[PDB]
Amino acid sequence: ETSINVLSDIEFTLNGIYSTMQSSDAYSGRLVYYGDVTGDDMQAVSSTKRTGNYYRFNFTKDNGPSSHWSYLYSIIQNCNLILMNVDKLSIDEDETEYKNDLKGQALAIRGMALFDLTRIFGYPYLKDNGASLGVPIVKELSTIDSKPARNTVAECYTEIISDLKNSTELLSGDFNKGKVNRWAAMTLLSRVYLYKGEYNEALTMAENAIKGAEKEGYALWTNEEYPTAWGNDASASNPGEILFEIVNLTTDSPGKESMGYLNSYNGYDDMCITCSFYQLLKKDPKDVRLKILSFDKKYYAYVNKYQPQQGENITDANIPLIRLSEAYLNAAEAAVQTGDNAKAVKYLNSIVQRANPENSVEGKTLTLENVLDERRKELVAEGHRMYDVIRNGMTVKRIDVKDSDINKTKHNTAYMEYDWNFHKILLPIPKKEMDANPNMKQNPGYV
Ligand SMILES: [Ca+2]
Repeated sequence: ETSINVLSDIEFTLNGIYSTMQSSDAYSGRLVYYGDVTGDDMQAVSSTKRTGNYYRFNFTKDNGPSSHWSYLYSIIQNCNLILMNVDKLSIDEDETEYKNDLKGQALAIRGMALFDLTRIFGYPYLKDNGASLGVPIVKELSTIDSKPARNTVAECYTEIISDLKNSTELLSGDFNKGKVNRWAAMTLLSRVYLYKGEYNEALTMAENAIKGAEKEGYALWTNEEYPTAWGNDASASNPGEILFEIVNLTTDSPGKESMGYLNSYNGYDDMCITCSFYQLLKKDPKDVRLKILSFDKKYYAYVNKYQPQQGENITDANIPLIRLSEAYLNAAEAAVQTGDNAKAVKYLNSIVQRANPENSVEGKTLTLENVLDERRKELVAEGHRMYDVIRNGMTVKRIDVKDSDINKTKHNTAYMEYDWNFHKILLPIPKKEMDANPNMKQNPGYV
C-alpha cells in the first residue's frame, strides 16, 4: 500500500522530478537567472520586469518569493522517496547497473537541490567556514508534523558532497538526454568543492569529469560551432558539450517566464547584459561570444543562448544547465588555487583559444581574477556570476558606464556595490514557511 514496488516506479518518480525541474519557477527560469541579475554583468531591463525585484534587491520578508523554496524541497522529497526504497527492491543481476544509475540520479539531484537552497538562503561557506545558517536537511518524507530548524551551511555541504560523491560512483557515463549522468554530477561536485575551498578535491573532480566526458565523445563546441550550437539537439552520436540539459518541448512547455522568453527582444525583454559587461566582452572584437548577443536596435543586448530547437518557439528553448566548459573553468580555478600554473594555463587556454584562436594565456602567471574574468564571459546568463564573486570574498561592483551600441541600458538600483556582508544577497525565508514552522529562523536584516 505504498508508491514504490518495482523499478519502473523509481523511473516514474524520476520523471516527475525532471518535470518539476523543467518549470520556469525551477531550472527553466528562476533558479537560473538568480545568479546573473543579482551580479554585475546582467540586469533587469526595467524595474517592472520579472527580474526587476531580484536585480534591485527589492524583496522583504512579507513579499519574498516562495517558489525556490517549495520547488527545491518538492524535488528533495521525491529524491528521498526513491532513496528510501530503491535498495529494498529485489531486481535481476542484469538490472543492477540500471538500478545503480537511477539511484545515482536521485542522489545527484538531491545534492544539486540542497546546494541551490544553501547558496540562495545561506551566506557563502568561506565567509565563516559554513558557520551561518543554511536550510533544513530533509532526508525522509514530510508529514503535517514536520517542523525542522535550519541546519548550518557546513552541515548542508556535508550532505551535498556526500550525495554528489556517491552519485559519481553510481551514475552511468553514457549520454542521457535530459537526465543527469556521471560527468554532469562530477562537474557540479567540482563546483561545490570550489565554493567550500576544497581545491584539491575540486581539481580532481573537474579533471576526471573532462577525461570521462571526452572519452564518451563530448567535446567543447568549436569556435565555428559556438554561435549556433545552443540550438542543436544533441544525441549520443553528437553530444556537444552539454552534460546536463533541461529539455523543454512545444508539447511540454515551461511557458513565457522561461529563459528562452526572458532573454529575447521577441519575448519579455526582461533581462539584458550591463554596459560594463558588453565593454569587457568587446575588448576583443574577435571573441566568438560576441556572436551570441542579440541586439534590440542600438538599445539593449540580450544573451541569445536559449535558442529554440527546430520548429520550436523561443519559449521552449532547452536549458544548458551544466556544460563541459564549466569543468574546464573549474579545473583552471582549482589549479590556480593549488599553485599549479602549468595546469591552470592548460585548462584556461582551451576556453580562451576556443573564443579566439589568436589569443593565449601561455607564459602568464594566472590569478583567480584572471580565471573569473574568463568564467564570466563564458557563463553569462547561465546563473553563476553573483555567486562567483561573493563566494570568493570579493565585492560585486555594478559600474554605471554608458555605451552607444546599447543606449537604453543603464543601471537603476540603490545597490551598486556589495559583498557577503550584504543581507540581501540571501532571499528571505518565505512567509509561508515562517508562518507554518515555528522552528524556522529568518535571515538577518529582514526581521
Ligand atoms: Ca526545446
